[PDB]
Amino acid sequence: FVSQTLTRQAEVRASRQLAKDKVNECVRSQSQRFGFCGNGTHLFSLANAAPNGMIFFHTVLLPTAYQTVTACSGICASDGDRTFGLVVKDVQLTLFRNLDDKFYLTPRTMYQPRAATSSDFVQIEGCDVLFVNATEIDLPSII
Amino acid sequence: WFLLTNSSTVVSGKLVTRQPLVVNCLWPVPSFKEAASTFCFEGAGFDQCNAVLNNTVDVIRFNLNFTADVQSGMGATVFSLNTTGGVILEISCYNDPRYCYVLYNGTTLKYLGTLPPSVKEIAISKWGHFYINGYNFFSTFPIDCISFNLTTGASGAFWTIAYTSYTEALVQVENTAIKKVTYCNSHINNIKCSQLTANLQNGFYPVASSEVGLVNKSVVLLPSFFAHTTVNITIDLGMKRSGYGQPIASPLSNITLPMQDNNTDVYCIRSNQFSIYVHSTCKSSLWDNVFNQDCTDVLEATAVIKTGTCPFSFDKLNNHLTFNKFCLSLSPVGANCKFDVAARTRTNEQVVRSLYVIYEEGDNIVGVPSLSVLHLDSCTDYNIYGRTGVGVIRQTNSTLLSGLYYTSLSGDLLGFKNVSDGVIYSVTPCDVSAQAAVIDGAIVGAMTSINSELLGLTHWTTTPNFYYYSIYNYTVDCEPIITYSNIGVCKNGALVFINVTHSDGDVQPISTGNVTIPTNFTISVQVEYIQVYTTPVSIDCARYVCN
Amino acid sequence: NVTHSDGDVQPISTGNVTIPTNFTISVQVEYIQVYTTPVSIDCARYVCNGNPRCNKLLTQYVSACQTIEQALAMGARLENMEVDSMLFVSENALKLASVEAFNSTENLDPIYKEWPNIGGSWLGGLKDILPSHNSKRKYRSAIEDLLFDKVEDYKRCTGGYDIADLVCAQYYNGIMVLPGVANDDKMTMYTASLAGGITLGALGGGAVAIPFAVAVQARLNYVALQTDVLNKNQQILANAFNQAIGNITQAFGLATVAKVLAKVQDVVNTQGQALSHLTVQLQNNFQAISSSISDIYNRLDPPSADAQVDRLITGRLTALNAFVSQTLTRQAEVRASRQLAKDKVNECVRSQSQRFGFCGNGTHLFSLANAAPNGMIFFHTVLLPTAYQTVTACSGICASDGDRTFGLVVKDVQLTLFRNLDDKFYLTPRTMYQPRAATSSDFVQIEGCDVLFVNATEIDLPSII
Amino acid sequence: LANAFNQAIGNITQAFGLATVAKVLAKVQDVVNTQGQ
Amino acid sequence: LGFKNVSDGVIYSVTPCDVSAQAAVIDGAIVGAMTSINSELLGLTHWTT
Amino acid sequence: TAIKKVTYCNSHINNIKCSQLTANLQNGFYPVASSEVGLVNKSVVLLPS
Amino acid sequence: WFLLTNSSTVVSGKLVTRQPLVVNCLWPVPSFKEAASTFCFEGAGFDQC
Ligand SMILES: *[C@@H]1O[C@H](CO)[C@@H](O[C@@H]2O[C@H](CO)[C@@H](O[C@@H]3O[C@H](CO)[C@@H](O)[C@H](O)[C@@H]3O)[C@H](O)[C@H]2NC(C)=O)[C@H](O)[C@H]1NC(C)=O
Ligand SMILES: *[C@@H]1O[C@H](CO)[C@@H](O[C@@H]2O[C@H](CO)[C@@H](O[C@@H]3O[C@H](CO)[C@@H](O)[C@H](O)[C@@H]3O)[C@H](O)[C@H]2NC(C)=O)[C@H](O)[C@H]1NC(C)=O
Ligand SMILES: *[C@@H]1O[C@H](CO)[C@@H](O[C@@H]2O[C@H](CO)[C@@H](O)[C@H](O)[C@H]2NC(C)=O)[C@H](O)[C@H]1NC(C)=O
Ligand SMILES: *[C@@H]1O[C@H](CO)[C@@H](O[C@@H]2O[C@H](CO)[C@@H](O)[C@H](O)[C@H]2NC(C)=O)[C@H](O)[C@H]1NC(C)=O
Ligand SMILES: *[C@@H]1O[C@H](CO)[C@@H](O[C@@H]2O[C@H](CO)[C@@H](O)[C@H](O)[C@H]2NC(C)=O)[C@H](O)[C@H]1NC(C)=O
Ligand SMILES: *[C@@H]1O[C@H](CO)[C@@H](O[C@@H]2O[C@H](CO)[C@@H](O)[C@H](O)[C@H]2NC(C)=O)[C@H](O)[C@H]1NC(C)=O
Ligand SMILES: *[C@@H]1O[C@H](CO)[C@@H](O[C@@H]2O[C@H](CO)[C@@H](O)[C@H](O)[C@H]2NC(C)=O)[C@H](O)[C@H]1NC(C)=O
Ligand SMILES: *[C@@H]1O[C@H](CO)[C@@H](O[C@@H]2O[C@H](CO)[C@@H](O)[C@H](O)[C@H]2NC(C)=O)[C@H](O)[C@H]1NC(C)=O
Ligand SMILES: *[C@@H]1O[C@H](CO)[C@@H](O[C@@H]2O[C@H](CO)[C@@H](O)[C@H](O)[C@H]2NC(C)=O)[C@H](O)[C@H]1NC(C)=O
Ligand SMILES: *[C@@H]1O[C@H](CO)[C@@H](O[C@@H]2O[C@H](CO)[C@@H](O)[C@H](O)[C@H]2NC(C)=O)[C@H](O)[C@H]1NC(C)=O
Ligand SMILES: *[C@@H]1O[C@H](CO)[C@@H](O[C@@H]2O[C@H](CO)[C@@H](O)[C@H](O)[C@H]2NC(C)=O)[C@H](O)[C@H]1NC(C)=O
Ligand SMILES: *[C@@H]1O[C@H](CO)[C@@H](O[C@@H]2O[C@H](CO)[C@@H](O)[C@H](O)[C@H]2NC(C)=O)[C@H](O)[C@H]1NC(C)=O
Ligand SMILES: *[C@@H]1O[C@H](CO)[C@@H](O[C@@H]2O[C@H](CO)[C@@H](O)[C@H](O)[C@H]2NC(C)=O)[C@H](O)[C@H]1NC(C)=O
Ligand SMILES: *[C@@H]1O[C@H](CO)[C@@H](O)[C@H](O)[C@H]1NC(C)=O
Ligand SMILES: *[C@@H]1O[C@H](CO)[C@@H](O)[C@H](O)[C@H]1NC(C)=O
Ligand SMILES: *[C@@H]1O[C@H](CO)[C@@H](O)[C@H](O)[C@H]1NC(C)=O
Ligand SMILES: *[C@@H]1O[C@H](CO)[C@@H](O)[C@H](O)[C@H]1NC(C)=O
Ligand SMILES: *[C@@H]1O[C@H](CO)[C@@H](O)[C@H](O)[C@H]1NC(C)=O
Ligand SMILES: *[C@@H]1O[C@H](CO)[C@@H](O)[C@H](O)[C@H]1NC(C)=O
Ligand SMILES: *[C@@H]1O[C@H](CO)[C@@H](O)[C@H](O)[C@H]1NC(C)=O
Ligand SMILES: *[C@@H]1O[C@H](CO)[C@@H](O)[C@H](O)[C@H]1NC(C)=O
Ligand SMILES: *[C@@H]1O[C@H](CO)[C@@H](O)[C@H](O)[C@H]1NC(C)=O
Ligand SMILES: *[C@@H]1O[C@H](CO)[C@@H](O)[C@H](O)[C@H]1NC(C)=O
Ligand SMILES: *[C@@H]1O[C@H](CO)[C@@H](O)[C@H](O)[C@H]1NC(C)=O
Ligand SMILES: *[C@@H]1O[C@H](CO)[C@@H](O)[C@H](O)[C@H]1NC(C)=O
Ligand SMILES: *[C@@H]1O[C@H](CO)[C@@H](O)[C@H](O)[C@H]1NC(C)=O
Repeated sequence: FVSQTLTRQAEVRASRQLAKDKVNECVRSQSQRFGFCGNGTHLFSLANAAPNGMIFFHTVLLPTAYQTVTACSGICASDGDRTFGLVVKDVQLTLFRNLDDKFYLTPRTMYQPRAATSSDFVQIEGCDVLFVNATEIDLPSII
Repeated sequence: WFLLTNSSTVVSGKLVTRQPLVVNCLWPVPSFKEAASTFCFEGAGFDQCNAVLNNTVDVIRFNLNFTADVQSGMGATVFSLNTTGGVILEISCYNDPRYCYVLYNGTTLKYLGTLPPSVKEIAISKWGHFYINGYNFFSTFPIDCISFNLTTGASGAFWTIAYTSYTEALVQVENTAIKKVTYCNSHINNIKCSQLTANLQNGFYPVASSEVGLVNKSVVLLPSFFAHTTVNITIDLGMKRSGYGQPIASPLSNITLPMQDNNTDVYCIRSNQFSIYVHSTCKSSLWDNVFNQDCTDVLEATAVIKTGTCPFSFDKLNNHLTFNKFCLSLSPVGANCKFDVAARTRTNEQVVRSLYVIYEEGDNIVGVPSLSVLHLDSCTDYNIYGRTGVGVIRQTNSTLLSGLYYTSLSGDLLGFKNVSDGVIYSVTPCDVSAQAAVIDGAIVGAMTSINSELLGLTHWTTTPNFYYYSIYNYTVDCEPIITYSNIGVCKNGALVFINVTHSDGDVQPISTGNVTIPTNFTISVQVEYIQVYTTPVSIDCARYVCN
Repeated sequence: NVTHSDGDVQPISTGNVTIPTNFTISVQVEYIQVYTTPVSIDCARYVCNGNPRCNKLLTQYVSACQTIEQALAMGARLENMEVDSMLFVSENALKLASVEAFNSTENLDPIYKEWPNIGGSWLGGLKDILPSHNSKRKYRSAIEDLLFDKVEDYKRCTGGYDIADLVCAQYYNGIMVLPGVANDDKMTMYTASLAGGITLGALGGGAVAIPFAVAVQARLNYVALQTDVLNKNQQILANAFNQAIGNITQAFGLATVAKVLAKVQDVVNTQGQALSHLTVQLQNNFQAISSSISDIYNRLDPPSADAQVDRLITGRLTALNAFVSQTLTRQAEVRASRQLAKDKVNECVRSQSQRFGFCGNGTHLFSLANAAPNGMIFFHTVLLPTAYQTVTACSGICASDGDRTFGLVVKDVQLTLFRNLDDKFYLTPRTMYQPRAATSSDFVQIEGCDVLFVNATEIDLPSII
Repeated sequence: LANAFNQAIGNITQAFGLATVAKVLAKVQDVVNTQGQ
Repeated sequence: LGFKNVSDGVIYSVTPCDVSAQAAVIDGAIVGAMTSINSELLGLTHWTT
Repeated sequence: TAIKKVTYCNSHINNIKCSQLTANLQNGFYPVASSEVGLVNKSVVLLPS
Repeated sequence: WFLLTNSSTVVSGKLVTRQPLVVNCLWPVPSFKEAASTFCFEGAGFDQC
């Protein structure tokens, strides 16, 4: 009896650590661990008591449809005889060009676009083959 | 109604038990009627029935409030019992509270006690056991017929008499009372009894694919010379009466073995085959030990031999038990075990003598009932080179050069060789395990290895690793209720196979061409349980071990 | 001795510091168990081998069989649900997830017309990880075939065509091994889909692919923003990868490979022995004249035969209870390792983790996975530095305008500020030497200056304020 | 989002009195049964 | 646990004369105990419920 | 093979020490019997005859 | 050559067993020869090896 009891206590100790991590990362904070707080994009968690433990209610965002945009890997710009590239400073954002030919940035988790500005770009020495050529019309808003 | 027990009583809980809950006949008694009749177990009349099942009755139940209103037409006598010796016993209450006694000729044999003011049930089994409120308070000799004449008279109370038989059932008890009875009489009810559950949850349950009983016997033994001996053991029983009149079997009873080597004291099998019989002779005597009278009345006795300390029974020596040596003796010198020789009478069986056995396990000598009879392609009770069991024996086209027989890791026989031509036979079980698919309290199908009808299921289909029997009309696109792995079973018994969940896919960190960004959102709530703590138990070691 | 290393890079921006610069590829391999192989036991048949008389005695122990069967059935049910909720596929990813798909051009998006196929450079390694049609069984990778080669039907058990083998012999004793093939097939599709999705351009519809090298470059930008766009360092990483997989495939057919092989065979050996141990106990005559119930009933009359069978019944129920306890203990063990396997897929394969040291030893770039007996194999591809670049760091900049003095500090705590040979200010991430010129939006203006700050001059000011 | 949430909880509460609910109920009763036995 | 008197139907209960108890030991001495029986034990005379 | 310390099992606290094979108990809770018995009346109940 | 047993026969598997597998002498017999001799266990001739 004692051996079986001690074995189960070790088992539960491990599941307690998991319950504790779930409270601290899903309920008391906003976790950056993909897939941890349920299947989907985590929004918030609530909890209830249960016999010998607890119940977690993971509220997640579920997409029903996707928006297509035309993305750019970077922008190729020039001033006089000097050519250089501009790339997005924040690697988590997608750069795309709107119907107004203006540059926008959007996070990949939700279609929440904002106009791009100069502080969002990093200037580097060259341009890749997938870069889009900038014109005088765009330059004042991106440099 | 109460459960019948020989010892302690269950206050609450579910138990599978053998109880007289089958009703052959129910005889209700009106408020002002005399329940007077004569009942016999071995062929009841069944004329007063409220469905009637015509069979032998095991128990008669009197379900009435034996208050101070219940009177008998026989006066003091409540019951009159006709037992197997032609003997009449009476159960009677007197007012010198009503005190019940067991009587024979007019004198009292036992005092049972007074009747409690709270008696709701009396059951009399044919083996003489009397149950009051479920408890076996007293017993008599086996009963053939019970006479009774019971009435509540002017009280205007009603009651019933039930004629019942024993069966296995799952019974739910609460406060020492029956609340629910489920009979173990169907394919679904057998699962309920096995699971101690009157209401099964949806799922799969292990069952036997079939039952067996009544088979041919198959015997395979290595060839030898036919050399058969009949061994006639004669037992002369000495019977005398004791002061109470019951029989006593004398220690002076004699055992005579067949004669061997002039002397008789000892006898040995010196043949290849043999059969042993016991011939019973009875003589009676007075008290001077003069066994010159015939046995009659009660001093009638049959000589029988019991097992005693031997790893075999005397009566089974006529099967196909084998030995290298086997001797009987009337003197314990070299004996390996002994048999108990007894005088069996109408009731009591008592030991008079011991018979000593000397033996060595082996195969030179075989007992016989009067061989190599093998029954193929059918279920048989076999004895093959000393290995016994039940199964189906088939001829195979395999070849194994070495050995006589082959067994499994569990010790079971898997096959054997015919020494006359090298043919290999395989041996398989007549019945196998199967998984019954149970949905909403019914069997809708089953998983089996044998292509044979089971559990009342007649329709079937063949899948890659099993046969599936069902209620579904087999010669589906339905939702499964119960599932394991990729196998699901639908409400209508249909079997379906289950794929793996599909999704659109993960959004990748691509910013190079056309890309899709999740846009239109809703809410999904997922629920999970995690165990945090156990319920600790503190044990007092000394008290647990030493109460 | 104990392994030596150079040491961890610290968040120091105060003097001379070293930033990892010249990188190659290292591939680490690990095995995690996901599921056990469940066994369903027929209690009555195991204890009472089809004997109607033993079966009656056994009803006195009806609660013992109920507990044994319920415990095993519930364990298997819970495990089944846990696995079904873990494994899934994407139809488009699964279309791309094959060697033949990767070696073709037809599934590639037109803007990549300058690339011959998907992952051409990386194919020399991927070919042994991705599923192939020209393989054993169906749709498995070269490595999976090696693992499974190194390490079921019941219809045939009632045929009577030959003498039964070990599996049918166990079946006859009430021991059924539940199908695990489906879990093997599901795992193969699961891991293949995860790999295929790396190169899947969009989730709208259409197995439209991007190059593997393009997908890899995206992962490099998560490690550190890449500025040397004119430095085609990708061929080097691809070559190192292909060689690493070559050595791993050869090793299976490298300390990490030895560890995987040891763990995988221990899992199969444990399950085998645990169940064979159950069968040997049926030869045990628990102080009885025989271990065979049928032999007892053919030798003794019921008054004595039942006494002998009763000894076997209690002995066998005890052995059977021991089996169940061991089985349940292992299922709990595996449940814990399943959570780890699930976390590894979600954080190493399906996303870019920020947990240091989680996805192998080194700087994580990407992970691939394969199926294995009772679990899966993870291939952790990490960046391994061979040399470091020294820079002279500044803790901050001390600036002045007229009589007002103030400090400028770097807004992003993960970057090192250093001064170049041109006396210009640059910022670089500490994980890779990938410097960019500093600008005004990268600094925070604070009230004072520390003693470790560098004094700015009129030449720098226009670029940092 | 609020409406979708309210409906989801409605279905969960009803289910207790949804594969995730079935899993919770199975695990919770297994814990109490194991300790009892 | 109990029995019936066959003469009148009265039920009797049977309990242990002694039960397990938890002694509270601090710095080598018993300072109290947890018990189901309202009776002095271990030399302890004061109590609360 | 020499005696260094003897604790007698002659008190409520010393009985715990003997049971625990410990001459110096750590703070905590210990299972004990609430009482001892000895010297009692005999009670016999049998069915009438 | 076969393994010698008193009971059941092993179909497959590895076993540690005591068997007459040590060869003191091997006497081959030609296609047309009579293997006629007298053999004693307690001191064999061993002339045809
Ligand atoms: C209370 O205990 C007694 C003895 O321990 C049990 O007595 C036995 O009862 C069974 C079933 O009624 C009798 O079975 C019958 O055996 C004959 C063979 O002689 C067979 O031909 C019949 O078909 C039937 O199977 C058995 O003879 C009897 N033995 C006795 C009188 O000692 C009694 O069953 C137990 N009752 C309860 C409710 O627990
Ligand atoms: C088959 O079973 C028989 C009996 O169960 C075994 O018989 C025994 O065989 C052994 C080894 O050949 C004999 O050992 C010898 O014992 C003498 C002592 O008397 C000793 O001096 C010799 O050096 C040697 O150890 C033993 O006497 C013999 N006993 C008999 C004949 O019953 C037989 O070994 C088993 N054979 C196989 C293949 O399983
Ligand atoms: C997101 O949801 C909105 C609302 O349903 C969609 O907008 C509608 O789209 C249909 C079909 O083209 C039009 O007929 C309606 O007039 C639109 N409504 C409004 C208010 O604009 C939108 O298309 C969805 N977006 C995606 C990517 O699925
Ligand atoms: C059952 O008992 C009653 C007595 O309580 C029997 O009825 C009596 O029978 C005798 C003989 O014929 C008559 O002299 C009495 O006058 C009857 N008494 C009454 C009240 O009528 C009855 O016969 C018995 N039944 C059976 C089947 O024996
Ligand atoms: C073992 O094999 C032998 C040899 O084939 C079987 O003997 C034959 O049985 C057939 C069918 O009755 C007879 O017609 C032959 O004459 C028998 N041959 C001889 C030489 O007797 C034998 O029956 C098989 N043993 C069992 C138990 O089936
Ligand atoms: C994780 O959640 C996603 C939803 O975000 C599930 O994906 C959906 O699955 C259903 C099939 O049951 C499809 O009809 C939907 O079109 C899918 N939607 C999306 C956006 O993929 C996914 O199946 C869940 N994971 C598991 C293991 O069940
Ligand atoms: C991205 O998707 C759009 C579709 O919305 C593509 O646009 C079409 O391109 C073809 C070129 O053959 C034109 O003939 C069509 O008129 C375009 N418009 C529409 C509304 O379909 C676009 O080419 C795709 N581009 C990239 C880089 O992925
Ligand atoms: C983790 O990986 C690092 C490589 O990044 C290992 O460090 C190398 O170890 C070898 C000795 O086997 C040295 O010769 C190299 O110079 C080390 N390189 C660096 C950059 O430190 C490290 O040993 C690995 N960790 C463990 C536990 O083995
Ligand atoms: C950082 O390292 C450089 C070496 O690359 C040091 O530069 C040398 O400093 C000494 C000062 O005694 C000069 O004499 C040398 O000429 C310098 N140049 C070279 C190429 O060695 C520098 O001093 C170190 N500084 C800090 C703050 O760590
Ligand atoms: C990728 O496809 C090419 C063909 O386009 C394969 O190369 C051919 O391999 C066959 C042998 O099976 C040779 O007979 C041909 O001559 C080769 N052709 C060329 C152009 O090299 C190549 O092996 C495939 N690679 C993989 C990993 O499948
Ligand atoms: C195992 O890795 C080694 C590198 O450490 C591989 O050897 C290299 O092979 C390439 C050709 O593909 C040569 O150009 C290099 O010069 C070799 N380097 C060394 C140090 O030998 C080796 O081929 C790999 N093993 C397998 C099976 O691919
Ligand atoms: C990173 O690797 C490059 C290439 O090997 C190194 O650059 C070479 O360094 C040697 C030694 O000073 C010079 O002789 C070569 O001419 C350099 N090659 C080129 C193309 O510049 C570089 O020094 C390494 N950097 C570090 C920090 O180890
Ligand atoms: C379970 O969820 C469904 C939605 O999937 C709920 O049904 C909706 O109920 C609202 C009213 O509150 C209606 O306006 C919607 O049209 C319904 N939708 C569908 C598809 O039927 C359902 O009420 C929820 N169950 C519970 C108990 O709340
Ligand atoms: C940008 O301009 C150059 C000429 O300087 C041209 O070769 C290149 O193709 C242009 N890029 C794009 C995307 O059109
Ligand atoms: C008792 O039964 C016997 C039959 O065995 C019968 O001859 C006898 O008359 C019966 N006696 C009574 C009082 O019923
Ligand atoms: C009953 O007892 C009397 C005593 O007077 C005796 O004469 C008679 O024979 C006995 N009856 C039986 C059946 O033994
Ligand atoms: C005996 O064997 C025959 C086949 O020859 C079969 O038809 C019959 O049913 C069997 N009888 C029994 C009782 O098993
Ligand atoms: C045993 O008795 C029977 C019946 O009287 C007889 O047929 C048989 O021959 C006897 N056996 C011997 C050996 O006398
Ligand atoms: C048995 O034989 C003895 C003589 O040895 C004899 O006195 C006795 O009466 C016999 N017993 C029986 C029951 O025949
Ligand atoms: C016993 O057998 C012997 C021969 O061994 C014979 O001479 C003698 O007459 C026999 N005696 C009896 C009484 O059988
Ligand atoms: C035995 O017969 C079966 C047909 O039922 C056949 O498939 C199998 O190959 C045969 N085996 C041998 C050894 O002849
Ligand atoms: C099963 O389907 C066949 C084909 O339509 C039909 O003839 C048969 O009667 C059906 N059986 C039952 C039980 O419905
Ligand atoms: C998916 O399952 C459905 C039946 O539910 C079946 O029609 C279809 O062929 C299956 N597809 C796969 C991927 O096996
Ligand atoms: C490391 O091990 C080597 C031998 O492999 C030995 O020469 C050296 O002294 C050891 N150094 C340490 C740290 O013990
Ligand atoms: C910055 O200038 C001050 C004088 O205003 C001087 O004391 C200080 O040492 C200078 N800092 C550095 C790094 O030279
Ligand atoms: C016997 O019972 C009486 C109560 O009637 C009680 O006072 C007395 O102490 C008991 N004696 C013993 C030795 O238990």
